[PDB]
Amino acid sequence: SDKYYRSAYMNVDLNAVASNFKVFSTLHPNKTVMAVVKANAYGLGSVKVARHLMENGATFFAVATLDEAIELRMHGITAKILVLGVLPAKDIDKAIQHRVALTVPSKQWLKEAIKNISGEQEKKLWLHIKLDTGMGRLGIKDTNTYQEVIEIIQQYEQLVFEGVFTHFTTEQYQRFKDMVNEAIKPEYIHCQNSAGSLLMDCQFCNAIRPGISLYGYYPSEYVQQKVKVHLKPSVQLIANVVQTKTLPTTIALLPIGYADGYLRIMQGSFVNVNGHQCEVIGRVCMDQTIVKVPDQVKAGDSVILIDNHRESPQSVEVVAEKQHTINYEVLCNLSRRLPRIYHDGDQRFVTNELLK
Amino acid sequence: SDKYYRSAYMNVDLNAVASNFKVFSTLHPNKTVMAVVKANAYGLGSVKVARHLMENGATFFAVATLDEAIELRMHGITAKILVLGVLPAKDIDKAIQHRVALTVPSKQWLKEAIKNISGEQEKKLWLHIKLDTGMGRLGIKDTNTYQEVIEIIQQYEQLVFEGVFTHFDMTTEQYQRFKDMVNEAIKPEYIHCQNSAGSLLMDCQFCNAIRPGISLYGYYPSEYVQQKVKVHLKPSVQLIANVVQTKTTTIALLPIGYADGYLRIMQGSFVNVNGHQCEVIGRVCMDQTIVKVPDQVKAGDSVILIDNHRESPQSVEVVAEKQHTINYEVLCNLSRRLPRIYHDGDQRFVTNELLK
Ligand SMILES: *Cc1c(COP(=O)(O)O)cnc(C)c1O
Ligand SMILES: *Cc1c(COP(=O)(O)O)cnc(C)c1O
Repeated sequence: SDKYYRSAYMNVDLNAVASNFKVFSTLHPNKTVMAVVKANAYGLGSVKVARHLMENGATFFAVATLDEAIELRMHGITAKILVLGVLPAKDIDKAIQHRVALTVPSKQWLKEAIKNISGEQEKKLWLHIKLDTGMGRLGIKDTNTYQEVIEIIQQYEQLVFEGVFTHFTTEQYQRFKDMVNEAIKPEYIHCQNSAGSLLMDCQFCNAIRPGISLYGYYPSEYVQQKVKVHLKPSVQLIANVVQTKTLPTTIALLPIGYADGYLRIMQGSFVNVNGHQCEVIGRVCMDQTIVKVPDQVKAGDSVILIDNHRESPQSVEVVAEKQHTINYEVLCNLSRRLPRIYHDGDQRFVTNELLK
Repeated sequence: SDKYYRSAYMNVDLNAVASNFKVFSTLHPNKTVMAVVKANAYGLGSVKVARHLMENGATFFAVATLDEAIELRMHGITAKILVLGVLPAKDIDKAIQHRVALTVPSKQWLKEAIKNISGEQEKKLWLHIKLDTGMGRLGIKDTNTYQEVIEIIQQYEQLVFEGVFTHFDMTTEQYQRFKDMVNEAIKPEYIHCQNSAGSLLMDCQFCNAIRPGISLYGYYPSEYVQQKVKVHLKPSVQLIANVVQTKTTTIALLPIGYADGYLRIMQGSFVNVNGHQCEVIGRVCMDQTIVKVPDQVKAGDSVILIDNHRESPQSVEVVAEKQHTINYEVLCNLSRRLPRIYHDGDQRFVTNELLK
């Protein structure tokens, strides 16, 4: 769709994303798969990912913020959408207006949300209650308070107790069941992320929340080792040589740098130039990376910096190890400046945020 | 202008940027100040920054890529624009069509570019030749090739040899090398070698344009430059979030995380919660950050993560030290998900990429 004018880009394999989504629905054929497309689908492009997943049966998405929900709605996503973070109470009408479900983290928040609803928006307010079941970050910890909140919701016909959830293990899961069994059960009961949806069946819940594994990565090497399914990595990060120089070794200049999310710490990494592992030398610049190459490498040759294979020296996890971080952040680092080139069979289309 | 629905954002002070720009033109009254707004003006937002700079006399911008240049043209920018990186030769008509000047890094590139020009685009191709004066990076290192490239340009009425440039005891040799190469051929209209450091520290009688980048935004390229200069620079960026929930030692939850550019390494940093220095504890998550806070801290309290002062424990340089990187990268890391709230006098307007 969009044009692009620099030879540096991500390939995003939508067939891989659909195939990983199908792993989850195949393994839990009686659960709603709430696809987590927060943070711009972990760097891949939430609008195009969410649209593709809807074309592959997805009916419920989760995002981190209301902006992320609205962005989906504005681009024709009609699926159910849950915001996982805490909406500012003043913005309540906007969530009601765009048919966006919200997370209830506390009784205080719910009381404030109610006070901010005017008569202007009159559609249902869909609510999922977040229980803190030990972990200790966002959510309601006491059963009594859980009951109070349900009672407040039932007071208002505009408010819907659509769901209840938590986030992680065995003891915590038991705590979740104990809290939830102390009250009427809502339509959606969910506690599993990617790891949970791969490791545990959890028959008590009727919906799951796979995030990173939809895009083809395990949340940890333990999960990768423990669970004997196959995920398809969806991302390649590619750049073409723009100039070669001899300075007894040839070097190649790539039009990509830390402003694209190829961080300075990548210096000393190896990248893939037509089959050859080539070291990244000298400082990674804002817009340029230098690679030590064999003498036959010329301007126009493609370089794989991130490859769509788990067992690869350019894999996301190896990139994460170089960055002293986790695969999640490597992907989130990839910046707006990179066109995303979506592959769906032999169909190819491009998002380029700079020309929107 | 734009609305936003999460209490995390950047304040961008356009008055500070205009003031820093004025520092450069005051230091160099006889030089064109080619304001570098590449990489979305180092995270500030290239459109809003370039528009503001044009309103304050700026007539020439430099960007990294043609996409960045067309982005400016699409938003009313009429100034000259130079692309500093290497355009794919097949896209040459697009640069010509949009009156964007291009960098010549090599003879080979130039011949490829000329081949791709359509008989039907007949506006000028404005060219700046990049010289490699000792860095062994982008551009022409040999005087004979430089002359050969000029002579090729002279053969085509459609092409203009508009400029020649390079990029920097180390730098004394390079400067002499630049003067020597340029003196061996006809001089073009624009001669330029100085970045922010070069512009703050050197005269360069020979050049007639400068290319300040990071210092336009209020940051020194190094402590050494900060110490040696007699000017003041005004930092232009704050990074702010509000507490969304507190839990009892009181902890505070912030709606910002590593997907926003506040990377996992920020764990153990201190932030400013209404005047109190407070430690980032536990893991920094994709969308959420946990801070140890005084008992009096409540939902809604504002927190400075990056402050607009050089001598602050939340300064961009301190943040860079925590990230084991440089100030440039800290800025570049700040993701599309954060609204930019522009300040210009008492005027305030918001850019929110997700709702664009
Ligand atoms: C991010 C998130 C998920 C998804 O986690 P992954 O490890 O990426 O699968 C699930 N639930 C909540 C509440 C989240 O915030
Ligand atoms: C980025 C850049 C500059 C400006 O560098 P700063 O240190 O940010 O001033 C100057 N010239 C070229 C070619 C650049 O790429």
